[PDB]
Amino acid sequence: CQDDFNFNYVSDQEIEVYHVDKGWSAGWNYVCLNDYCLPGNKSNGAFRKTFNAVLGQDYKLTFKVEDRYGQGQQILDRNITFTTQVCN
Amino acid sequence: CQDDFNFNYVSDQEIEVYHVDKGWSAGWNYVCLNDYCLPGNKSNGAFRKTFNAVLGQDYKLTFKVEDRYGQGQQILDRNITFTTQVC
Amino acid sequence: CQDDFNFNYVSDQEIEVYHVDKGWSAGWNYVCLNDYCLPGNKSNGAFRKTFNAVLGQDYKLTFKVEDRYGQGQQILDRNITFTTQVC
Amino acid sequence: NCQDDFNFNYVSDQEIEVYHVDKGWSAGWNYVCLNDYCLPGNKSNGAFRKTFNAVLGQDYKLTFKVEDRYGQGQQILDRNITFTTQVC
Amino acid sequence: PPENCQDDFNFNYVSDQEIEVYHVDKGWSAGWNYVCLNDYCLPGNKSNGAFRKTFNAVLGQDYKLTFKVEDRYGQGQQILDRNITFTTQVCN
Amino acid sequence: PPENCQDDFNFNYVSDQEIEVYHVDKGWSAGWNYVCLNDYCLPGNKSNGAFRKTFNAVLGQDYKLTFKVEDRYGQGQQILDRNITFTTQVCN
Repeated sequence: CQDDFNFNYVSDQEIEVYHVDKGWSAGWNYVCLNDYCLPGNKSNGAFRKTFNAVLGQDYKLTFKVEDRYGQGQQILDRNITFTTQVCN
Repeated sequence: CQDDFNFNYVSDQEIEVYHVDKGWSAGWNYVCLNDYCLPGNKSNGAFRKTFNAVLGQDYKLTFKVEDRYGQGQQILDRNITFTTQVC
Repeated sequence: CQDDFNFNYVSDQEIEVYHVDKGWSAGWNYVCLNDYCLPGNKSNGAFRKTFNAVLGQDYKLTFKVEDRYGQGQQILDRNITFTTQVC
Repeated sequence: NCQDDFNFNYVSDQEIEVYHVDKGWSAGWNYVCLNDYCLPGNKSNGAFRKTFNAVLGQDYKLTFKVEDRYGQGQQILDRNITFTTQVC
Repeated sequence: PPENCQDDFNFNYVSDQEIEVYHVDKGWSAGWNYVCLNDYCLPGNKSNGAFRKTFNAVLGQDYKLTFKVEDRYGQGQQILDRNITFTTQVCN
Repeated sequence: PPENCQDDFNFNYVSDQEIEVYHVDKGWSAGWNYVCLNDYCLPGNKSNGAFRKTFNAVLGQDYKLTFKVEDRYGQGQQILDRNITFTTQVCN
């Protein structure tokens, strides 16, 4: 649960994917589950979005963020198994 | 020169692109200039590689790196103007 | 010149790349020359940006644009030769 | 929601047709995709179309990729939808 | 081998809920490799002449297989994709 | 045929400002193909056993070659990259 890029169980059919805000300019941002991407909501120190998912399945998490005020970007991917953890 | 992702002047026709080592597992890594990619060498706290370049031109820097033992990765891009800066 | 995706000569070493506005939500947009990308400025009915270039070379133009208010995107590419054309 | 040129039809509760109205590209090749699973589109009744397995009520990324300018260009269009019973 | 097993880029049935995706070794330097199912990618294990990994899957569904491999001794790569329907074939 | 000309994915010197990039046919369905130099891509022409296209280049400069090809009869593709230095070799 200390990882900046992580997820919360919301229900057996819903996963919240998040990335803690590390200070990027973030003119735009997308949070994605298996490359299905939506704009992240910045709340309580993290960019977050909820998706439909199936407990016990494996997923690719992606965070894509605008950086350097027009001059860059970062894309971060991590694989997870969707469990009942609640971290943030 | 405090920026973790940056470049050093090598000569009028060469640029070193680097990213300070942030602790990724880094089973592979690539440093790129305008999407021409080579494996980075880890030296003095950073992943680094040298490319042909032209002083004064603009370039896209990329750093791509394995993390989480191959369960993840990070790709970082930034645009720079190649100057005589040495960090 | 009547093509919505095109360029203007600025100097022997400068090209303006533009895409006429086709109505996208366009929360973000990038104009690119050989995958070197910058945010486009929307002016006079087109998204535009100026880049260093070399008269007579061939370039890939790219226009990347946010669409559908968070729910989509479009990426358009075209190859050109940089000439003295002004549209 | 049937006006959009980039859209889908219900085929059955387990099958979705994804399509893009033909806008005149050279289209030496084209792909229609569902969640980045891609197949060559068939041009039929003014649109490039293909059918895929899907689950009613799930969210999907639609993609249309097409050649233009005789191989001197291309376009890739993405949009997110929820799979419903609409037939357009 | 039967026709559906000839191909160097292929899959084995493991169970009704598990698929093994593999690519026979073709000689790449292969400092790194990934095997993927619907763009969920894992580092491949090389065993008995092929790079391989097992995934969750549903018999009868369609999947994109991908194999990504390092090539040219630091100077390149190859990425291969092919679509399959997950069946009970067992090949390698 | 010397070492630098052996590989199926390679280049020919055409003149001091032109490089031909090619990939020898390896059997793909190949409904479409692209040959690229530094990610500037053109449809390849198939002639004499290889997919090939010419580009502007400068002797002694380093380039990324890419070959992209349709495969599996509508069901896949392959993308190959390699880095080279442009020299006066003539191979195919």
